[PDB]
Amino acid sequence: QFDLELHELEQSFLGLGQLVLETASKALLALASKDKEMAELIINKDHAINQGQSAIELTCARLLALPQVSDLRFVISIMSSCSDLERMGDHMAGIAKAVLQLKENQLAEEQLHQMGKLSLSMLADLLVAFPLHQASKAISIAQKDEQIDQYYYALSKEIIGLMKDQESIPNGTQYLYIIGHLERFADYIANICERLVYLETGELVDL
Amino acid sequence: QFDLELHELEQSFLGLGQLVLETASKALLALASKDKEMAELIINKDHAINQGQSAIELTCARLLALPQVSDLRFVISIMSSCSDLERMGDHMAGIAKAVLQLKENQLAEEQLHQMGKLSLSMLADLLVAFPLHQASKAISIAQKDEQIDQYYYALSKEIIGLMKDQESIPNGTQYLYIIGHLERFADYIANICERLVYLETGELVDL
Ligand SMILES: [Zn+2]
Ligand SMILES: [Zn+2]
Ligand SMILES: [Zn+2]
Ligand SMILES: [Zn+2]
Ligand SMILES: [Zn+2]
Ligand SMILES: [Zn+2]
Repeated sequence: QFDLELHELEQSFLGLGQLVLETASKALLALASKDKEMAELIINKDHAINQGQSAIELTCARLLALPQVSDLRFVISIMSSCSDLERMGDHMAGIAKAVLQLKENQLAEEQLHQMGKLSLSMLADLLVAFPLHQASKAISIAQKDEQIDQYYYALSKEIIGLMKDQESIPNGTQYLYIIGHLERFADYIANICERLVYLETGELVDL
Repeated sequence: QFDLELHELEQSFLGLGQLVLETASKALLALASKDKEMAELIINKDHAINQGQSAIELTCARLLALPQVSDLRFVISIMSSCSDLERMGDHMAGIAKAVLQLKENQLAEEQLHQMGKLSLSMLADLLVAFPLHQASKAISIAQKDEQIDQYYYALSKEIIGLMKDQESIPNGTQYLYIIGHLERFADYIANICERLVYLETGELVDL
């Protein structure tokens, strides 16, 4: 009964995570296609992720009452992870906002698509890995953040570099935010990964 | 009794936050004075912040059992905020690690000191504001993050700019990390601020 309740709580959380995977996907499509209308719908739907988090937070908080070791680590992991997920969500709304500030006009792409693709697959991997409670799949996912950081710096060096080589900054500033939003998105995934290692291990360790 | 218990839970959390304010202060002093030994003690003491968080997380989780609206929002706020605090802590250990990678040799400072000073005072303000549960003091603190972002971009443009004007990157890369650690530190403070508005308001809103 309680085990069934926890399991149901896990499904609520994956539902939320699937919702943020979809909006991340939508955010990046709105960016590739310069779809300012799709960006606006993303911005307006962000509150449903906030709402979904509070619902989960609340059934977590009440579940503690209606009690032991691994189950305690579990409910704490859902509470902590659903929060990281709404912050992931906000950073996808952030990318949608930067898309509204884009002028075309000129100028910038494929590296960004790659940083985006690795961000998405990290979350999709996490969502499959999470129900397994496998520390090692979590750890391997977290490790791919090294690559996103490399994308982050390479793209930062390039974008601001695009002033001294030849002069563009309305869009530049916007692409700086975008890559910062992806870098943060991926950092939270890594945070959810560490929570997963804590769940199997009993100790939150830093990765 | 329960109200006294919550109050005591709040003091545990401020204790943790005072600990992270101290280590942030120590991190930045270790940076100003190039004290590689102080950096090492920061790195090794990070686990006590992890430990303090788990203790708080655990008395939170158990407190729900030993039950109403504002008190529910409260315990959820402590659980969520103590986590942001250990991530703040990790970013201060991160700065300490970058200090170990610094060569002197050359080259870079005062702008960084300023970004650092505003980061610290934001947390010190938050720690005083938190027991008041005043949404407005939280909101005013969160707003100062705009300035830290401005420091972040100005210092990023400058540091990487310091290759094309004249060529330095071991240290450059390290000062990029440092300013990224401060920028993240300050972002989590803003996150704790929003949790405070949610506590008075009943809704997590995005700032
Ligand atoms: Zn099922
Ligand atoms: Zn990262
Ligand atoms: Zn950590
Ligand atoms: Zn007291
Ligand atoms: Zn910031
Ligand atoms: Zn948010």
